[PDB]
Amino acid sequence: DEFEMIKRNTSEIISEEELREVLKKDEKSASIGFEPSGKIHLGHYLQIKKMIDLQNAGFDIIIALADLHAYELDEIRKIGDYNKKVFEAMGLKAKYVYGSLDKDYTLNVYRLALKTTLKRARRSMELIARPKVAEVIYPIMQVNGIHYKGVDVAVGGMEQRKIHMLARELLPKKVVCIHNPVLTGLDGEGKMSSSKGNFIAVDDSPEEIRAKIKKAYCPAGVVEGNPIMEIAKYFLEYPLTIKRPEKFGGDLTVNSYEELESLFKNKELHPMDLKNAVAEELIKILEPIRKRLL
Amino acid sequence: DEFEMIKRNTSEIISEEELREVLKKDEKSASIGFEPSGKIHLGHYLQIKKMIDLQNAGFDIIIALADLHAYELDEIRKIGDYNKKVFEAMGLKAKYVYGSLDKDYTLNVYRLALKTTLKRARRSMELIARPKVAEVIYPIMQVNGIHYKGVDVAVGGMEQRKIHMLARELLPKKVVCIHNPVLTGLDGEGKMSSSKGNFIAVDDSPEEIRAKIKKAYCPAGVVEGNPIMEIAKYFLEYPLTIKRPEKFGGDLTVNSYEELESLFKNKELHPMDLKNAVAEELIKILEPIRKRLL
Repeated sequence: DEFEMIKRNTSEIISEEELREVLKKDEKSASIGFEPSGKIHLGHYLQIKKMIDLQNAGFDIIIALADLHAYELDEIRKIGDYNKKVFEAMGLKAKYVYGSLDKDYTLNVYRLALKTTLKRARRSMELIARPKVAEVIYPIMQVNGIHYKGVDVAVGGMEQRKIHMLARELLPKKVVCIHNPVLTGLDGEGKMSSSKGNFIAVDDSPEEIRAKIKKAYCPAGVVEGNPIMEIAKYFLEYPLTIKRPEKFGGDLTVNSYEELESLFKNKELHPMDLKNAVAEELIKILEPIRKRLL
Repeated sequence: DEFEMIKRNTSEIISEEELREVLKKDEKSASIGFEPSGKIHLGHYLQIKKMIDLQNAGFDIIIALADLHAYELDEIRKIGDYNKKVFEAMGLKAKYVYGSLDKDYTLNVYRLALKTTLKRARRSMELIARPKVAEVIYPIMQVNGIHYKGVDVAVGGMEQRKIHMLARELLPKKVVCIHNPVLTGLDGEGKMSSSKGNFIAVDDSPEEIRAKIKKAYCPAGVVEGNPIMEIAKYFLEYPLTIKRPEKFGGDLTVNSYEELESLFKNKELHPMDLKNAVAEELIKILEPIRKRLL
């Protein structure tokens, strides 16, 4: 089912019913924005896979390259083109836009500012709510950068939701907003970030994938905040066979993450064995993508 | 003396001391911004006269035509060039600049906004300081639109004083600010306004100038908020001969406005005589300008 395919593994969909109605149009666009990253990791990949879900539903995909660090990009500029290679290599075909800031720019920005109120604008800020005028204007500038220029759907992590909630109030365009979960990093602290070695870059070698996974936070029986279980949920295909030592009961067949979840919850699956599986499966899954470097 | 000629009839000079230093420079420029106006009246003329004072001291004069009603392209630009002909007719030859909206534009505002704070921004507002986000951003946008791009001196009315003092806090280069008084309108309420019949337009006919001055607010003995006294101060030459019937004391010669101020304040000069002198002198003064109509 196309709707269910889009919903699978999302945190929320503003206007579910709205999304359905969007699906009926022949021509339909989705955007997502990524701040360019020196490394593309599983966090990025989780999103692209969602864009790919939409692509498969006949969405025209738009990827906005987000430099709002305009406060150099002769340097940022093809970290962008590189990311582009990676998204192409993950099998995503889309049209690219970047920060550019044409003449009509300040006009609509101010028009949005006419509508938002200081109380409203403050609600919209991240948690260093506490003030410079830049901090109050910024979110309206972010709302403007949303590629709503004819898109029916906008996608992003749950961390963007405050802004997304604003954009829905402010835009002449009612846009469906789609949130992906955020991956926990390997060390079990915050979100997967290309810092703390808690990331898996989609281009890591087998040796490295194994190494990083071996060190990762994975408490036995525990599923919340378990990054190895997250990787299992978001990336792997089922049924899945887990190879194991005889002292731990030999090969184990899971037909779904739900079946796997209970098996770990009851400590029928040890972390050592779960990590070993996720490593090998992940390797197989990134390997075709990694191979798109001649 | 160059400094004293500049100071004459100004309400204030930020850094009288700083202005002295500027006068010593070999090359110096000065700007003013005007909202394009259908009618050019004595309020405009008072400023233009002050720019001419600066021009005579070896300043290059720059006039910015200020369209910040961008929230049309066509209507605004030509009302401007008609104004331009009027300033030329007043004997001002200057360099003109118009509202644009650059690539660098929003970048420059935001740097300003970074530095400005909510409380400060509020202080700078008209007193519907009391709120949409546009209200808070507006001041920074005005600041940016002070063409300070390389001027030593900026000029404007006292109504602009809140923003000019903010601009002094915020701009990278300290610009000297010079403020001209606000002319009271003919009916004696607010500033001279091209409406309510309380203006004298630079191209008004003798009969019209006479009519408007005849009905103008001028209580005997009273100097504050007396628009007729103001016109006498800012526009007339002394010694000034006031024509009168012999029955009303005959012709009268006043050597300075101060002498004239005391004459009126002690009711030794009648309003009806004062209006007639201001009207008749004003006509002689404006006639050459009026006639520069192609």
